[PDB]
Amino acid sequence: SSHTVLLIQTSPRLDSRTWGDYESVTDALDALCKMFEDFLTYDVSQVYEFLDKLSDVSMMIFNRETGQYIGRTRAWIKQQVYEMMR
Amino acid sequence: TSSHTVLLIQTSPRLDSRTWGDYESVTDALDALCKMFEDFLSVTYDVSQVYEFLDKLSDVSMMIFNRETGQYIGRTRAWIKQQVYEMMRGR
Repeated sequence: SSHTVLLIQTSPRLDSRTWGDYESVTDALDALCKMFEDFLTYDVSQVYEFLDKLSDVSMMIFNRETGQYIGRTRAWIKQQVYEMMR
Repeated sequence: TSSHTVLLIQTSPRLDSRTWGDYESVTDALDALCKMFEDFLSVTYDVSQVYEFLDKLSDVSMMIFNRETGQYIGRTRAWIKQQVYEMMRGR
């Protein structure tokens, strides 16, 4: 499991920036999917749209080889959601 | 030579006090913390007061882009305190 920071900005307001820390990527993705379900029985396209509607979403995922964090973009997160709902 | 920096903050025990900022350099992120320290005091103080403010935040950390690897170094509160001191004193 890789320590993961989820960075979110819900609206164009810069004071809408929030974050959470998770023991694993799967835990972070689970938290993201809960935000979607709360806003919403659904198709994967609706999850993509929910992610597109956030002003910002990204993850920082710990890499045990370097001891540093890899930044992952919204497109990488959509690909993880795609693979979870195959 | 500037490095993109994400500042992660939780000001109080409230989970909803978490926020983050994006900065073009470490200097700009450190100055955000200096401005928070000043705005809490709202400029005559001692270094123990800057450290006290940083210690009383519920959480504070930085993620700093590292050109050598393309990845982000997580810096802890203790490192941030030393860097705030050095930048205020003058490098």
